[PDB]
Amino acid sequence: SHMEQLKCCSGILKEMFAKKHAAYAWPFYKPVDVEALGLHDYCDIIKHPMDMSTIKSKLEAREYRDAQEFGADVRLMFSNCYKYNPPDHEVVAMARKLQDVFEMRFAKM
Ligand SMILES: Cc1[nH]c(-c2ccccc2Oc2ccc(Cl)cc2)cc1C(N)=O
Repeated sequence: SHMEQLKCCSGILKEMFAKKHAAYAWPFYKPVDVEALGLHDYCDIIKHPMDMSTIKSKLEAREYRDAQEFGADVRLMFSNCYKYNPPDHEVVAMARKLQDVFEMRFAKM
């Protein structure tokens, strides 16, 4: 059931926002501030920005037809990070730790 699936997606996102993962999830909580120093080229490289607060808003406004569409936005958020940053960047390591949480929960739902 798509409705039951989306309740599980809300549960996965709630865990990603939890204190347990806060040490590595915090760069992903809100949209990237493209006006901050070092991010002048962010909009040139990243055509579709995505963050956990936008995904939470999209869940609340019923913008995902199913778990697949929610999953696509969570993976878009990680892919933006892997695309934009150097592979040795600390933020890329954080994205990987959060993606481990997401992929495990998303697979077992
Ligand atoms: C997804 C993302 N969030 C941020 C970000 C968000 C809020 C406050 C600061 C931020 O800057 C940081 C830079 C280096 C580290 Cl280690 C962590 C975060 C940057 C990026 C990215 N460069 O991709």
